[PDB]
Amino acid sequence: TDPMVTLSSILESIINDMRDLPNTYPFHTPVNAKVVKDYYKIITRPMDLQTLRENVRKRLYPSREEFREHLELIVKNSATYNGPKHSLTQISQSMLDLCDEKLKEKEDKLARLEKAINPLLDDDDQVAFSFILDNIVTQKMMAVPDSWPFHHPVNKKFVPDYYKVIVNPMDLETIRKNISKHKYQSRESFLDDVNLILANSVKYNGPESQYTKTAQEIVNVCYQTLTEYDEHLTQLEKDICTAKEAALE
Ligand SMILES: [C]SC1=NC(N2[C][C]O[C][C]2[C])=[C]C(C2([S+](=[N])(=[N])=O)[C][C]2)=N1
Repeated sequence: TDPMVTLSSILESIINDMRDLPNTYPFHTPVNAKVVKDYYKIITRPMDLQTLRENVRKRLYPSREEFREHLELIVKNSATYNGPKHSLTQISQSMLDLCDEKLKEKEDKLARLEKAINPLLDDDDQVAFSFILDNIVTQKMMAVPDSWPFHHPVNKKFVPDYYKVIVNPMDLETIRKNISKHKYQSRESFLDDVNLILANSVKYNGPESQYTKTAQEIVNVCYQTLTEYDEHLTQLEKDICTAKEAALE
């Protein structure tokens, strides 16, 4: 029994339940951008239930977190385009609320499937490594003064030309989401994403901008803290690499 198949059946059943909620039809299929002519000038990451379902069938979601992140895009896009209190946004929120109810009902079964799909989710050294990285982001990097421009993805509605300049965006919330998915097995991949924040600031704001000085401070405190914990992090990375190669069945 392939655990990815079992997981995908669970996620598909949640989509069926969400589709059945009242007034949800505007979210069943992609927005038609030839009718909503300014949609892509406002929205960067379109999402809908049909695309979500086809992604499940493409086996793109190895865990509930990747699934839920795409589902939350439906709400975020509606809040941006239609408005935070618009009925469409309330409707989209009702779908996300139902998903969270179903995920909580099945949390123990989902945990077992997710660890069967990716054993590193159960590895104590991966969990400890990710916990340290998350604390560096929240306690050190997000605490840099005036670091707010880098905390969250840029909303195209408020910075309309941002993604015409920046094609590979990165922000601290996205890094935190990656940590919670245990995307990082060593400092190298983590530092690639951290440095993308700075590189994008140099490109969009310029090398001498106050925004870039803040991004430089964020990168520097990251290096400084990784150095302080270097002995511990090195042992974690070694033990993660051993566990990752033991997952060769
Ligand atoms: C001027 S408003 C703004 N500027 C931002 N940055 C990004 C870094 O370069 C400078 C400037 C373009 C970022 C944000 C976000 S937000 N969701 N509103 O759009 C909080 C994330 N707002």
